[PDB]
Amino acid sequence: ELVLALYDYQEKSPREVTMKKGDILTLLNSTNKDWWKVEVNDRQGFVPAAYVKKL
Repeated sequence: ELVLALYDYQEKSPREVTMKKGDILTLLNSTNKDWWKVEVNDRQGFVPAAYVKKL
């Protein structure tokens, strides 16, 4: 599963990752309603679910 970054997001805790608007991220875990685990290049961590769109 791939998701599209709708907004920039800068990581704010150890478990988070940074993404840029337009990035295509690999979705690893979407069980939480608020925070989804993605892979952004070579890093894995959480971004807000509202800021990505499943493709």
